[PDB]
Amino acid sequence: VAGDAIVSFQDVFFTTPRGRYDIDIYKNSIRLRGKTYEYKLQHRQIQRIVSLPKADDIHHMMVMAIEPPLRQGQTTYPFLVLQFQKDEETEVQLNLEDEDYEENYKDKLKKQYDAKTHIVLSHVLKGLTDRRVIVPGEYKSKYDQCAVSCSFKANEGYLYPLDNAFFFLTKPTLYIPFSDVSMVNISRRTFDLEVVLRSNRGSTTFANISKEEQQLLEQFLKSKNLRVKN
Ligand SMILES: [Cl-]
Ligand SMILES: [Cl-]
Ligand SMILES: [Cl-]
Ligand SMILES: [Cl-]
Repeated sequence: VAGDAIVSFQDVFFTTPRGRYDIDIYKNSIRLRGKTYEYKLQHRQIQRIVSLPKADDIHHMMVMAIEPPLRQGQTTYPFLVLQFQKDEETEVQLNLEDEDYEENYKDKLKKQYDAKTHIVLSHVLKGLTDRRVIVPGEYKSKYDQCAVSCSFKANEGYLYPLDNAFFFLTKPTLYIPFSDVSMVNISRRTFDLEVVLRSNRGSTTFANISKEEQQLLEQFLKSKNLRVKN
């Protein structure tokens, strides 16, 4: 039961971990309730929240970085990836007493929402967890996209140059803050982008990015104060 939750999002599709979960949100925790696994995640465990559209024009994604990572049986998840039909909507009233709403939440939550599901979820997460929801910034690829196709290790994905980070989706998911970057290395009709980390923590290469995309990537990263050698 979840009668005690402030608000629940029922039957949400997560692509990682793969399955459908209810998301019961409380003042200091979220309970993820699946068919096989249930997990109580502290708000403190949520390091980052990213909301972005899929290349689809059908789906919207939300991504939560989790530390310590979520567990199901033996196996460990540093990122939760949730997926929504971009047009589905949610109408919901928060289960908060009026005085409790007024004392603690009047400036960061509404009592009633009626909006796209991912937008309601963003707002409730912001208000309850006090985290920023990161959205795609000024970067816009040669063909007016938020991201470029490439691979990390063998793994085909998309790299989003966000305003303050590199973000790779979806297998595996990686988030590298710019404040963790020592420098970038562009080597060669595709190119490889090496993100060298500070504190001798190594480097992460995003391989086989279209060459057409090099110049705008280079300029955006330099405008963000990163050392870009090519
Ligand atoms: Cl769905
Ligand atoms: Cl379920
Ligand atoms: Cl709680
Ligand atoms: Cl809103």
